[PDB]
Amino acid sequence: STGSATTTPIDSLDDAYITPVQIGTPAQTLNLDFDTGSSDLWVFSSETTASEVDGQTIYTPSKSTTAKLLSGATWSISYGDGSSSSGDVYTDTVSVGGLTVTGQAVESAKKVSSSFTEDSTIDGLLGLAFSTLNTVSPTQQKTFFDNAKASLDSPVFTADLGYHAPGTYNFGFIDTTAYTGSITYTAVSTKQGFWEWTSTGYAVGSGTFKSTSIDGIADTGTTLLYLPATVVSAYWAQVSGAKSSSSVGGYVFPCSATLPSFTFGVGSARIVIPGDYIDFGPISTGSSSCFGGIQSSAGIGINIFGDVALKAAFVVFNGATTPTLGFASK
Ligand code: NA
Repeated sequence: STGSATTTPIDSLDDAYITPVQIGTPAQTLNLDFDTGSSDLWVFSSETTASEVDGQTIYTPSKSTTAKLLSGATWSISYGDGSSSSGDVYTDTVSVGGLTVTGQAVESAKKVSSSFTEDSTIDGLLGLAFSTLNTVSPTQQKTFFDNAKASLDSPVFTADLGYHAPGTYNFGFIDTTAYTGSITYTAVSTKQGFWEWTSTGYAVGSGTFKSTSIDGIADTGTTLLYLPATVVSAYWAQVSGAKSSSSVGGYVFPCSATLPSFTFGVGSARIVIPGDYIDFGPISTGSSSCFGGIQSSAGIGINIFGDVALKAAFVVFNGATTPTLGFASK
């Protein structure tokens, strides 16, 4: 089997991407944030505290003939940005882009933090990291990918995120029409439950490439590119008037600037992030200070190749016995 679904930015900055997911019988379609940095599939639901729902579409298990309470199971998650959610668990039929899993754990939120409530466009998350990070207790649950894997034509999914445009998540096949050149594969460590890999270095604009190992994760649920402070300082030093602002919480730059590209290495290959991809717009409405898309990972304890980096590539998440990542230009 295979599945193919379109993923659409939630706003004009590509802050996140939503993908429609069918849950239950008859189908209830929710728009979920597919997150390769976490391992819970959780949704706004009929159980969510009413004051914490503001425009999201909810899953109602009582209206699904295939829903079953997973008795005694609970979940609670805290993300890198400080947001959180928790609740109980149902199993139900979940379909993505025509690919169906029966008996998927659907984590129903009883509580969500303010950042979730305030985002009316995201109805929940579908985690695509390794199932060792799943938070369901007392019986850990599998991701949608881990449950689908054995049925897929190939044990892979691909992320093809768009810049200010829709993209695609595919399950079970490589679309050889979706990228240019060849896919360069690189080793993955699953020791922390992430798609963790080592970039071979970077360049700023037309500058020389610096060979240096940068360990980090491929995380579709993170908007920005988080790299070591040395690398980030080297990037923003090429932008006149850029500075790190403690008050704003990262590097800002004049909205009048033209940003340089940023290149990252994948083995001997190179992925070029155009400068435009690194502009996240005014810090507040009408400001001439703009927020940068490359930020320091110092204090986060890991480098994160989030959407700013991933949307410059066709990315293969190879879930074979020994997982690997693949990157292609596009
Ligand atoms: Na922000």
